[PDB]
Amino acid sequence: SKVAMVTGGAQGIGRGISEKLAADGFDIAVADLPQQEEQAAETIKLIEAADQKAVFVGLDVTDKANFDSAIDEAAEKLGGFDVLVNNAGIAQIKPLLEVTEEDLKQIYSVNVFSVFFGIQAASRKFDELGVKGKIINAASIAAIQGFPILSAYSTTKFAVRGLTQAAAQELAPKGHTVNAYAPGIVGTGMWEQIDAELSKINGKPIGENFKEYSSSIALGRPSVPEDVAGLVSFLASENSNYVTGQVMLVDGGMLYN
Amino acid sequence: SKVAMVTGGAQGIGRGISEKLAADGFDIAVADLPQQEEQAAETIKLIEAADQKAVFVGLDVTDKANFDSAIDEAAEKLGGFDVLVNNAGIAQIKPLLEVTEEDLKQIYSVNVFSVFFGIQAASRKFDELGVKGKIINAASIAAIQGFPILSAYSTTKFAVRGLTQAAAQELAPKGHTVNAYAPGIVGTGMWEQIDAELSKINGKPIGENFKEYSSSIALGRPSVPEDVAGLVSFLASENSNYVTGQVMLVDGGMLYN
Amino acid sequence: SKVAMVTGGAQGIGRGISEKLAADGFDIAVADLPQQEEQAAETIKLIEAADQKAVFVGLDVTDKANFDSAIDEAAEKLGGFDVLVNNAGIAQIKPLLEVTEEDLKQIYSVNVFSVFFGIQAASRKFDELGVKGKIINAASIAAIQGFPILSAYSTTKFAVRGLTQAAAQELAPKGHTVNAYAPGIVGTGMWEQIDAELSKINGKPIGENFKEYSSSIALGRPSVPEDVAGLVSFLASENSNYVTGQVMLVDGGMLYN
Amino acid sequence: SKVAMVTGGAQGIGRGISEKLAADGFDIAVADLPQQEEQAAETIKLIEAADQKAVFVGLDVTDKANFDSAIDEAAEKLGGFDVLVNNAGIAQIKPLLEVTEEDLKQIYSVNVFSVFFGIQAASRKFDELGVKGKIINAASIAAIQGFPILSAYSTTKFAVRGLTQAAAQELAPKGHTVNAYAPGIVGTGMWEQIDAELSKINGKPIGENFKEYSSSIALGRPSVPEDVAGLVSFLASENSNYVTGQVMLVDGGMLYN
Ligand SMILES: NC(=O)c1ccc[n+]([C@@H]2O[C@H](COP(=O)([O-])OP(=O)(O)OC[C@H]3O[C@@H](n4cnc5c(N)ncnc54)[C@H](O)[C@@H]3O)[C@@H](O)[C@H]2O)c1
Ligand SMILES: NC(=O)c1ccc[n+]([C@@H]2O[C@H](COP(=O)([O-])OP(=O)(O)OC[C@H]3O[C@@H](n4cnc5c(N)ncnc54)[C@H](O)[C@@H]3O)[C@@H](O)[C@H]2O)c1
Ligand SMILES: NC(=O)c1ccc[n+]([C@@H]2O[C@H](COP(=O)([O-])OP(=O)(O)OC[C@H]3O[C@@H](n4cnc5c(N)ncnc54)[C@H](O)[C@@H]3O)[C@@H](O)[C@H]2O)c1
Ligand SMILES: NC(=O)c1ccc[n+]([C@@H]2O[C@H](COP(=O)([O-])OP(=O)(O)OC[C@H]3O[C@@H](n4cnc5c(N)ncnc54)[C@H](O)[C@@H]3O)[C@@H](O)[C@H]2O)c1
Ligand SMILES: [Mg+2]
Ligand SMILES: [Mg+2]
Repeated sequence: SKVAMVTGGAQGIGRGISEKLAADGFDIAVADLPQQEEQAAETIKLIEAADQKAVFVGLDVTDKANFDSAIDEAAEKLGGFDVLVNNAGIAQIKPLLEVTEEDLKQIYSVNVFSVFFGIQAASRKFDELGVKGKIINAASIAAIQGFPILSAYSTTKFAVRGLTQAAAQELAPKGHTVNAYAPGIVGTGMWEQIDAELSKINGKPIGENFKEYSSSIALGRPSVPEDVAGLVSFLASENSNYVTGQVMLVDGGMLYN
Repeated sequence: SKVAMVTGGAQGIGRGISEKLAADGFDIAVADLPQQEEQAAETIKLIEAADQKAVFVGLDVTDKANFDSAIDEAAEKLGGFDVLVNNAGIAQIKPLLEVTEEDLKQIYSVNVFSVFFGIQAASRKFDELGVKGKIINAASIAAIQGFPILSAYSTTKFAVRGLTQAAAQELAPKGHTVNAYAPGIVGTGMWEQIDAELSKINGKPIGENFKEYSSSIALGRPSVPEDVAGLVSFLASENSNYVTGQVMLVDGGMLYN
Repeated sequence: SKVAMVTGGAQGIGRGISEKLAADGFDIAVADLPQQEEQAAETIKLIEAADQKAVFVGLDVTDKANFDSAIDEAAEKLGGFDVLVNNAGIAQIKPLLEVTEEDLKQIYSVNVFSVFFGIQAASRKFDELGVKGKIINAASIAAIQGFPILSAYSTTKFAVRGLTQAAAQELAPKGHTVNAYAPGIVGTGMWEQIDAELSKINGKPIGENFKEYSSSIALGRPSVPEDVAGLVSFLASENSNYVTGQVMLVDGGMLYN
Repeated sequence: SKVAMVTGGAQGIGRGISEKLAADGFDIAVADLPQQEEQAAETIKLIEAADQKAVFVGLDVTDKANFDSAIDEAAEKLGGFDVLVNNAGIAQIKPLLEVTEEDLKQIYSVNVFSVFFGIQAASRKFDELGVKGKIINAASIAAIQGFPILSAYSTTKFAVRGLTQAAAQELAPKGHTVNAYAPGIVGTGMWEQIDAELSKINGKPIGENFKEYSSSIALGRPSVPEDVAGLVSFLASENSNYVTGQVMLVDGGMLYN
């Protein structure tokens, strides 16, 4: 089977992607923080229910060395490495005038620097194994339009968008492709947090902010990991071999770029 | 089963899309100009070889009435109608200052008005059958960045881009999605034509223009109908359900949007 | 004195642009439909009040020959021709499924073919006069994001967007630049018509659709011609000499591209 | 007289902007590294030659505390504060696979974090003075399309693009606007550096990389500070009052977005 690593695969969009890629015939390397291993258990169970090989790989994407060994371990255990999905990331909700250098340093490390490290490690591995790989990064609608109150987060996603473009161009001659998926409003822990932090600011009751930000989706429904998985499935398959440097929206109809 | 109509399916990108969707398990209605029914023989041959039902449908996409009946016929012959691919289209190569009103009327009818007609007929057929359909339009890199000497063509593709966004939002409540594919340099009959005409204009030898316009492709190789077929496969599949109003580039890396 | 022709200058944005460019030192050729001369009386008044020459020129931008004669007349009566603002245009409001071929031919003629003709005529005159000119087209937020119910209109603006790009690249070697302005919701006769047609569709009282569509403008206020004139002033000035092929948003904060 | 602070105004585009704004009627605060004071003496001369007041303010934009005191000092010395131009920035030239965390921390601090700091300090001063202000950020064509070998730098500019959008929406209620200028290839000390570094990488002789990258400019020639100052002049004037959250390209025709 082909091998793909999904960072942040312990839960949310990461888990959904892992389950889907497994159904597509990929053996999966579920990479996420070491403390998230128990949480990853379910993700692992889903991969194995799809009749594929799964292994958890402890990783803090903010650390290059850890990312390099994380990918070596994954390739070793699964006997290959063909796709890297840089899904791991965090969100920050805070008025622009309140953002601190501390906030910035932290979110750029987890959301941007990590992608540089994952791209570099994926590249080394691909070449080492003598194969053409696929790198898939998690952008967002916030990478296409900056969102108020989520300025720090938005800027890191824009950075990911720009990185996807530059990296795809530098790795293209080697035959590797780099694309990104941009989901809309996905009811995961990230939004329970966003909605919770928004509530503390505007006073709207819990869950209410989620509904308002969701009221604009053309298809009239908030998203679930499966929706995002569908696009990532394409980005990992052979059908996307001629697509590179793009950031594709899977937002049910929110932005049209 | 699932039924899809591919206009301009008698050759080039249209044929490849028909063959791809056939492999995906779609019964195909190859819609093209009556004059191309013979040229379309091979296409129907490629479809039946993938063990799917294929029927030719005489259609001049510029004629609304013909498009309405064309879809009625396809839905009656194949027993259903789930996907429409507005692929039929033409190219014009001419310096801006030389473009005539007749050039404009001609190209806008085939490249733009036709997509409106197709979108309307498809939407009505989806509703009659009680199906949530997928409409896929043929955009192009020229729909993202206007190209000199191909201004008329570029403008129609930009129109398709805008139409794709507008139609997606308008048809979302019925559950229908509208997306587009934007290929780069695809070595089909259309580019033989483009290279030939550009040759007469700038004087460069035959084939040289084709190479010239291809020297920017990150992946380092021009495109074939198969490359585009890959994206359309995703757009016609269930994996793209939460994607709408988007114009996705399959250009090997030329524009990044 | 520097000379600028403003098509559709009898009222709305065209009138605002005329008055502004006059204030900037331009003599203005107010080009509009013959029956609009009386209406243009105010535009001309506003222009002459800035110690500048103003002349009404009968022009139906949908006719190539008339555009040529109009620019010739403007150049001869004002003694030069430095800037052409392709502002004339119309709006159509109608569900996508109701859009007829007649509607399409009409709106594309007025909003798109007209711009080709305008660009061609302006380019000729510039060269004839041995000067480098500025062509400024009227785009719209609808050229950046298609709007439902105004699908035909949106597609024409996207076409204008593409035309601006293609033309800028094609005319650059001659030193001419082609840019466009993209206003948001401006209270003119065009929005009176849009609001009125929307009202017929959703039953909202007159003025409410305008208010609703304007409720999300970041700067918290609908637009007036003067706002747009601000950008066009830049685009007609020496300050924009190194800007070309761009579609610039002056929408108070609606779309960000 | 109105007051504007131009960071990195000791030379290059910053100097060009300071001179232009001075010419438009603004008193200028030239903010740059203390070591650049002597260098800035040239900028100060160009400003005073316009019969406008000028002062140098020692500022390392990466230091938030320093940025707050610099704006205080600026507003106090010039008796006002209406415009802030976040122009200070650096470039890095290095293959993606070689980018280090040290490079990233470095370039993001100077190119992105500083902008957050400037916006915050500007906003606070604007409100303190009870005025509506304009914030203008230095983006780049690299903020619109990521460039190979300039990945780190590109990603920072994309972040600035996102920041400009998010800040615009967040500060709009107060009446402040935030926009950005995106220069193309400007022959300043920065490109001297980029060319020199590119030279060591691809072996091309000195100066050839500058020409190579410039070859594609529609208007046929590289840019000078004044080309950029033209757009900034618009961005600092009342003509841009209804424009916000935009990143406008002044690249002579390289990217069209
Ligand atoms: N939820 C949404 O609506 C939405 C919209 C757009 C984009 N995204 C993006 O999709 C991705 C997944 O988001 P989600 O909703 O599933 O989030 P989530 O919080 O549910 O899951 C994120 C996972 O990332 C892991 N992680 C965090 N920091 C890490 C680090 N330093 N090293 C390794 N693993 C780390 C977490 O342990 C967690 O399992 C993110 O990049 C997010 O920005 C989400
Ligand atoms: N070839 C490329 O490099 C390229 C790049 C981008 C986009 N496209 C788009 O993809 C589509 C297919 O292009 P292609 O290369 O396969 O072209 P092609 O010339 O090989 O095929 C075009 C098909 O369109 C049919 N057709 C033309 N006018 C028609 C009409 N009025 N009614 C019905 N059928 C009609 C023709 O019979 C023909 O089979 C077009 O819309 C084109 O704009 C092509
Ligand atoms: N009103 C808005 O909110 C808005 C937003 C974006 C873009 N625009 C664009 O700005 C431009 C001006 O719009 P407006 O609000 O001032 O409209 P308007 O209806 O107030 O003015 C349009 C002018 O165009 C002239 N005109 C129409 N058809 C013509 C033809 N065939 N030949 C010559 N002149 C013709 C009319 O006589 C009229 O004076 C249009 O291109 C429009 O699409 C308007
Ligand atoms: N040169 C180009 O072609 C080009 C194209 C697009 C965008 N830009 C952008 O325009 C801006 C100006 O570039 P340039 O060509 O004038 O560069 P430059 O090197 O000529 O000038 C940059 C100035 O920034 C100052 N500076 C650097 N770090 C600083 C810090 N931490 N604190 C305070 N001041 C600091 C320097 O002292 C210097 O005077 C940058 O943001 C750059 O990214 C340049
Ligand atoms: Mg697929
Ligand atoms: Mg100006």
